[PDB]
Amino acid sequence: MLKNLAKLDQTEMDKVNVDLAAAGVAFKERYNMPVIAEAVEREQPEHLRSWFRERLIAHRLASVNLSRLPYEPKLK
Repeated sequence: MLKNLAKLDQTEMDKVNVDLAAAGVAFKERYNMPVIAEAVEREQPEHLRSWFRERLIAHRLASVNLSRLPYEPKLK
């Protein structure tokens, strides 16, 4: 009548990709992780935030380490 397999769970396909990129460290300690990555996942992986909440990441973006958009003087 109005149904079909696959309700909605493809977003992971894009996450399963970046999943190899970062593990949720460089992104943002999140919980103030030490100079380790195996602890970032063992504790609380950032990605998991979207990899798990993918259902509706919402907000998005963070910037904790990278840090962009300085305070240039502009205008010579």
